[PDB]
Amino acid sequence: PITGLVYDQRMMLHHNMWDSHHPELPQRISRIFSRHEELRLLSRCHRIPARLATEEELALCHSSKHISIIKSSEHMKPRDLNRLGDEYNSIFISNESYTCALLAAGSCFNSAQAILTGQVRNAVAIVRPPGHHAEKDTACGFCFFNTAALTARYAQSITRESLRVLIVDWDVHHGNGTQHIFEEDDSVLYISLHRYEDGAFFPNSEDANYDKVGLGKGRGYNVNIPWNGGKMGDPEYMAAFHHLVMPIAREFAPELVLVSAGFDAARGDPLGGFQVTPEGYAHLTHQLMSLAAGRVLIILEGGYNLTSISESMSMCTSMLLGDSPPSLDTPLKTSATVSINNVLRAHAPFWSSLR
Ligand SMILES: O=C(NO)c1ccc(CN(Cc2cccnc2)S(=O)(=O)c2cc(F)c(F)c(F)c2F)cc1
Ligand SMILES: [K+]
Ligand SMILES: [K+]
Ligand SMILES: [K+]
Ligand SMILES: [Zn+2]
Repeated sequence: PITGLVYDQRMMLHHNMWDSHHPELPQRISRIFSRHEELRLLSRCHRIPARLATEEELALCHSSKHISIIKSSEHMKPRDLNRLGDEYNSIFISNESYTCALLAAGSCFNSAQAILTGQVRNAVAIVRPPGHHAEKDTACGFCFFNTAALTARYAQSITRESLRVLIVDWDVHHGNGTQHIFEEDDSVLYISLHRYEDGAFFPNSEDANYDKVGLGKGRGYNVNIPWNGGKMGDPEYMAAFHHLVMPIAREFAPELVLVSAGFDAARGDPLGGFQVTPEGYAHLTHQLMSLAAGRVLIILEGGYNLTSISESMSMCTSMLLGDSPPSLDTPLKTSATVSINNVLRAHAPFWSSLR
């Protein structure tokens, strides 16, 4: 039983020309990689090569205009990179950004292919820039192309069009691009846990509330678990997994699980304000490994405390490799119970496991 790992230092080339201390740092991925070496997890994994996504693959989720504009940034002068970046919500661009975005997606395509051909049981993708804020038509929030959404469509393209893909997004932010891309789709179940604060937390949209359940044939296939008024941590994420994430996922019966694995809900993150521990992330991984015959791909999204994300993602890989889950600790916060109950009332009509 093999675990795959994809990492390519070329993804470090994407950088902020004017602010070498911008939190979406090149060393985010090299630090996670280094911690895998230190814990001697790297030699336990099979290395899956990176590759470039093709423009035809990008078109599975993105418009030709959006592809064309990001592609043109490779040849832009600094003044134009600044002006283009400023046209988006929270985006910086360098001449290498397009290439790195292509490498992040292609890395995940190769990992999903390795899983779906039975070459590996599961895999981890240490990639940047992130993806889940990227929309069909636009970049957003450090994301150029929606790597997890593209990977789900790539998976369907090499298997069957209706392959059931579950995307669990535990990044502290709502994946607005992933929700929108699949909102009318019953073949891709999107479940997000996120800090919400009644729409005030980035990305600042009420699209992230629990009452957005999907559209058309996708009604019931979009599950938003929004947190309000609390520094959430392990007890709250475990409760959400017990009452919502796992009963829904088991009923959906996915054939592949992608994790939009941002680590900005971790203790110590400068932006998320939450306190999920590396042991917490290990237990979330271990639970998801019970789905889809173990076919799980963990895709790095956000997370900006270099030490926290390195320890947190390494613990997820340890679980993928079959290691025993570590001990967990602290009472559950009642505001989390309020959120969980709101999602139960919104989704029990669609999911008999919640009744
Ligand atoms: O992908 C992400 N996470 O993983 C992610 C995506 C976007 C950002 C951008 N931020 C907003 C933010 C703030 C608080 C909590 N969350 C996110 S920002 O950096 O703070 C920022 C603040 C500004 F006031 C501003 F003008 C910016 F241009 C800007 F970028 C962060 C992370
Ligand atoms: K999320
Ligand atoms: K929406
Ligand atoms: K959906
Ligand atoms: Zn995030």
